[PDB]
Amino acid sequence: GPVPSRARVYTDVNTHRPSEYWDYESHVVEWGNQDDYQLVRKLGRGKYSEVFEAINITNNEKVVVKILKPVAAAKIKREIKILENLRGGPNIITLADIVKDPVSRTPALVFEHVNNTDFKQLYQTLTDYDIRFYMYEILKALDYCHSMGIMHRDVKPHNVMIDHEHRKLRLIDWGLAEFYHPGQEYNVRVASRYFKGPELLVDYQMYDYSLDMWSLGCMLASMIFRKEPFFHGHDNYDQLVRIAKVLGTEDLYDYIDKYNIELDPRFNDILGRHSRKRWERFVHSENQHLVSPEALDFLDKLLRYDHQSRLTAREAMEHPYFYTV
Ligand SMILES: O=C(O)/C=C/c1ccc(O)cc1
Repeated sequence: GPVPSRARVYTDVNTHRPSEYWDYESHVVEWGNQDDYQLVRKLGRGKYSEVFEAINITNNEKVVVKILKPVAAAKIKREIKILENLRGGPNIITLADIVKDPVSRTPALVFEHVNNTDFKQLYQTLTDYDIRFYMYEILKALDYCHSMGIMHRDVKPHNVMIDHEHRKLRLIDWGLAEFYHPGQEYNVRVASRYFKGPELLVDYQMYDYSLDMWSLGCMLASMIFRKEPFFHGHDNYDQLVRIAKVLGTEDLYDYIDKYNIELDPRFNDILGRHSRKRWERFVHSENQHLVSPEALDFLDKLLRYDHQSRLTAREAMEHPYFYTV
């Protein structure tokens, strides 16, 4: 069957640490006072939760309350443990408290407040310098969680909270985050469609932190080319076809051959034959000021089929693209 794969960085961070750090199931949750928080307005609902803008009435400070919908016991424990392990880390959303919601009866996570400006209005405004700056801020969060044995698995614009006025950035929603264990097979049903790495799209289960780097490359390509999303698939199968019309089919077949992966036969009548496109093909008069040889070289090293051949978050911070910043 498929050839096994290992991360080329932070491979053994979890195996050396004690069981308490990564075994979230055995984690004991130290509850806080639900009454300390007063719900002001609903900010959004999600697939697994409802997010509220709130006020901690002890210190009169704005907070964010994330009330978890009844989904699974294990997922909830995992999110708490990952947030507690990454608390204080560069650009990681700070878990201020864990209270039990009186209505829902499920736990409600309390976070610090970040004055985010809508990505739809923010992506249409970023300068070349800002893309670089914010990309470097995301990279700090990605290298920190990866160094700590954690892969986010849901990197997208909506999971990046930007206080553009204070030039603050937070990587949020660690609900899909998982502990990396070498050789462990994971669920390919992670991340949002447009940011799904080819490993997810081909059903390759032995993936790692490099999955976050492909997702970051998708975000980069959307920002520098002013094309939202960059790879616009109608479904999970058309998603792979979208990647293939840019990266080519030969490198896709080379990748599936390397890991001895069997592609779903449904791809035979839709995948076609595609040559790899040169990046300057997506450059035009409305995005050219955001594009540079450094931007294209950096993007080219993120958007690789082979999860093993992608830049790691630390190498990505070393890129000439970040010299200006
Ligand atoms: O961790 C999370 O899922 C949510 C954190 C968050 C913080 C500020 C917001 O405006 C929205 C969500």
